[PDB]
Amino acid sequence: QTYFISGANRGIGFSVVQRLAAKSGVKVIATARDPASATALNELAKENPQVKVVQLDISDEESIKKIAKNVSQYTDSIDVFVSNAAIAKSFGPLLNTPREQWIEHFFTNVLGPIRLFQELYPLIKKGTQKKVFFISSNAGSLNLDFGLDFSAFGQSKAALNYSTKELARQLKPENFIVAAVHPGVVETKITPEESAAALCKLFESLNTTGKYLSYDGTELPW
Amino acid sequence: MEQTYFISGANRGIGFSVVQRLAAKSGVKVIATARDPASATALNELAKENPQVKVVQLDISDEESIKKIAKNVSQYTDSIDVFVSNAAIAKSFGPLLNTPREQWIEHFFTNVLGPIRLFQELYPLIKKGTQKKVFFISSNAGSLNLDFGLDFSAFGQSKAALNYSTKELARQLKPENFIVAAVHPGVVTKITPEESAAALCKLFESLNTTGKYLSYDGTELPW
Ligand SMILES: NC(=O)C1=CN([C@@H]2O[C@H](COP(=O)(O)OP(=O)(O)OC[C@H]3O[C@@H](n4cnc5c(N)ncnc54)[C@H](OP(=O)(O)O)[C@@H]3O)[C@@H](O)[C@H]2O)C=CC1
Ligand SMILES: NC(=O)C1=CN([C@@H]2O[C@H](COP(=O)(O)OP(=O)(O)OC[C@H]3O[C@@H](n4cnc5c(N)ncnc54)[C@H](OP(=O)(O)O)[C@@H]3O)[C@@H](O)[C@H]2O)C=CC1
Repeated sequence: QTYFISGANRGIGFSVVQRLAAKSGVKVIATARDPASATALNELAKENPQVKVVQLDISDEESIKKIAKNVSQYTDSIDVFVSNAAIAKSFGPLLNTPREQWIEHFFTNVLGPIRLFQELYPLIKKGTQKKVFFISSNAGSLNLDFGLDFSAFGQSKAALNYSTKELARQLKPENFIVAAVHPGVVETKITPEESAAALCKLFESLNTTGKYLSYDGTELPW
Repeated sequence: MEQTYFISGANRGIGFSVVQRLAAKSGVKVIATARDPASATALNELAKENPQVKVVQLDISDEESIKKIAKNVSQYTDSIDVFVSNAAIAKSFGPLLNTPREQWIEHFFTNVLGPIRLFQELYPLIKKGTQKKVFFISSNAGSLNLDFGLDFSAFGQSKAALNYSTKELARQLKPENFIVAAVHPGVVTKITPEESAAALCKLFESLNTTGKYLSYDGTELPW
């Protein structure tokens, strides 16, 4: 079973790859913007050569244009796709959010994942599990009130949520399992190791498409 | 008792019908925008007959046009009572795998960033007015909780993103007594733009509560 994970160099992404590298019969395509600086992940891949380290910047269309061939070097298929790489840089009031923050969150957090999926769709189509996870945020819900504003961050997660919902409908006949997942705050904060563990078991047990899920397996409103 | 309205995309469609409807009311000044005012025949004709209609250039896809809207509107008015972000595009429908990069980008810049930047530039003028009413012309296709059995692709995504930011804005400007709404103007099941405009103008007049997602008939939609 081939897993693909964007942003595997640090955070939850690293913790998810750490966990898969201990699981027998798991090939892992792990991405980093800058693999030669990805010390922890390059070490992970040397001690566990089933872990393949590939370049991806999801903000960079030229990098996304290369991801299908970069993945194609190591596998004929993807079972479980995880769009994890993302940014969270702008919060607070709309009047105080400049153009560049709106633009950056759209390109990195919405366009990136849509283009990434478009490029890797043929490889996912040939796999067995056809499981597709976009790492989202509960802040992206149009129906939760945290007593906070999330500015471009929140808008970006809501935009990708909208398209994830549509993708779930569109791919249901091809028996794809498409989910948006809040990995927790790494609300009580959790360790990347804890988010990873919960995410892993969610990834294995999820059998229906079109869900918006917290890491604990409970549903969120869109 | 004189009210100023700002309507973007006033050269045709709902915007034109809204400006046409406001032009008939006494004591209402209208700042009406067009991408290309020289070719805005019907709107220019309306402005010739009714001097309370001022026509100004605005391209909401264009940061350079948006950077000028505040100073240009200020030649015609010291305040805006009712702001209506109507100018937008609807060019991208159907499945995610068939929607190329440029359609996602165009709907982001035109339908999300444009309205947000336009509001930022015009806020001071709206702050200075009495009604403090802020309308974003959205779509029921932007809802995260409606199913129409249609794919809305970059159009729907853009309406959901603008919806997300509208709801936040309503929270931020509640202590300044702003009324902020996202409004579905109808499908122009279909109605005419003059029917939409009649319903929309009644809605803009009566709404006295912020943070609503409404249809033209004044019923609420789920976000
Ligand atoms: N943490 C939380 O509480 C919650 C967060 N989330 C999501 O969880 C995700 C997990 O991120 P996490 O690693 O834990 O935290 P960080 O944001 O600290 O790290 C983000 C990851 O994304 C990568 N990344 C950033 N920009 C790009 C880019 N342009 N191209 C490619 N990769 C990029 C980073 O690489 P690099 O090291 O080079 O910067 C890194 O792997 C978040 O990215 C977010 O969308 C959602 C809800 C809850
Ligand atoms: N009517 C419906 O059934 C539905 C429509 N809506 C909303 O309805 C509103 C009005 O629709 P309708 O009256 O039929 O519009 P039309 O389709 O007839 O025209 C759209 C308007 O937007 C203007 N516009 C487009 N791009 C720009 C730009 N870059 N800068 C400035 N103005 C621009 C147009 O100008 P130009 O002539 O130069 O193109 C025109 O005034 C829109 O906000 C739309 O999102 C929402 C969903 C459902």
